[PDB]
Amino acid sequence: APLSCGRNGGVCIPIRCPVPMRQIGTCFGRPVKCCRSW
Repeated sequence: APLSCGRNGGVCIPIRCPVPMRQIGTCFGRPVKCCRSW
């Protein structure tokens, strides 16, 4: 689905998750991902 990160509750960062933030889901499919500290 588009956007995504709603159920996960995180931000949609493209490319890869920037540390120390950890990935917590995906966004727009596989191009963007969800990233959160907790």
